[PDB]
Amino acid sequence: EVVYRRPEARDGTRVWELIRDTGSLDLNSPYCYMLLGDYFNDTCMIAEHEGDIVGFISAFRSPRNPETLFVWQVAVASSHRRQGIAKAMLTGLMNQKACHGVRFIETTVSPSNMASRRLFLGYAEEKSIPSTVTVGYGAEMFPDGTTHEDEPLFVIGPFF
Amino acid sequence: EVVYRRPEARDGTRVWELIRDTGSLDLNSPYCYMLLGDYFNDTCMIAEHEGDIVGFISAFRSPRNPETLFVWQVAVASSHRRQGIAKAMLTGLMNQKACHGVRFIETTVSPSNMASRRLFLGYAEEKSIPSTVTVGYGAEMFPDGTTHEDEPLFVIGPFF
Ligand SMILES: CC(C)(COP(=O)(O)OP(=O)(O)OC[C@H]1O[C@@H](n2cnc3c(N)ncnc32)[C@H](O)[C@@H]1OP(=O)(O)O)[C@@H](O)C(=O)NCCC(=O)NCCS
Ligand SMILES: CC(C)(COP(=O)(O)OP(=O)(O)OC[C@H]1O[C@@H](n2cnc3c(N)ncnc32)[C@H](O)[C@@H]1OP(=O)(O)O)[C@@H](O)C(=O)NCCC(=O)NCCS
Repeated sequence: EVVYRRPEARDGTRVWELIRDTGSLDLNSPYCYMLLGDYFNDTCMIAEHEGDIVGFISAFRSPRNPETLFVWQVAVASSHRRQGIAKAMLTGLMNQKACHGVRFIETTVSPSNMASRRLFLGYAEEKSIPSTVTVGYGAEMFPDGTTHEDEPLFVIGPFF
Repeated sequence: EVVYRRPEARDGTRVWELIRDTGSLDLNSPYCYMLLGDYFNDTCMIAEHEGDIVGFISAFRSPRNPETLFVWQVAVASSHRRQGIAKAMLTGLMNQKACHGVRFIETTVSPSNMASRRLFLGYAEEKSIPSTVTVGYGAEMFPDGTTHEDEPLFVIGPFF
């Protein structure tokens, strides 16, 4: 019943609205999500249920180090959380030919974001892949006026 | 007196504030600009004057077609406009080894954005490089609630 597909530029508004409706502090412009759909969609995925976008994942292969897949946004609509949708987006993304050759997954996860931590660490555990945590982007790096949590870096791999 | 350098993740807040202060509808998250500084900085540039960020350009090499450099954001602080700063950012970006092998520059420019149109078309004219305009992202693609201009696609090249 949930379908997993690539986003397209035409999806940018509905992906933006999905992320907007999470309340995320890390919402990008609509234009950004349009561009992802046209230029990065080999490393992104949408989950849709009965026509509604219910999930999104965006990643890029690092320009300098293309064996690194950096996952920079994952979102599932609240009404559809804790049903395995993010896990299926992540697992599906990695199973495609576009991710052949990825040896590390890297992402940031705030200390309070248990859901995301378990998404990534559960994927690593499933595959018996090591994980480490380093400094990422501390709270103090963010603009004054808008409190943000620390964003430590999760490095998952090597996967081969 | 203006210095042209790569952004770093530590610059993300000041780049965000620069773009915020333009009033652009296409402002991304602070986190986005942090990521650009760590992962895309071979295809970005900052202009700084007496320690203040006064300009920014962000681009990526298209994953599917790395001979295409897509320029997705250019901003100069109002007080420093029409002094050649964007032209120097763009020209400097293309002169680096990181852009060796770029054969096309692609970007979107609204019909009313003469400044940006002249930035790009003036760069093409300087180099006697052809340019074409196609459909890009129309106004109707953007979220209801926030009126956006059409974003036609400019394709500049081949440069070789
Ligand atoms: C993170 C998020 C995408 C997870 O989506 P989801 O579809 O609900 O996740 P899943 O159901 O696939 O679960 C993934 C794992 O996390 C666990 N999990 C999920 N939500 C959890 C919660 N609230 N508490 C504890 N564990 C949780 C699951 O048990 C599963 O673990 P497993 O791999 O050991 O089985 C979702 O909570 C979300 O959108 N959060 C807001 C946006 C966000 O913070 N994104 C990440 C930063 S960009
Ligand atoms: C577009 C922008 C970056 C240009 O920066 P800038 O440093 O003022 O531009 P420059 O001084 O380098 O000028 C570039 C060219 O545009 C012309 N130009 C600049 N501003 C102009 C204006 N307001 N009207 C007409 N021509 C203008 C220049 O004469 C020059 O032309 P040339 O190449 O034929 O000599 C700036 O106007 C800006 O930040 N705009 C708001 C953000 C934006 O719209 N960005 C683009 C979309 S992401």
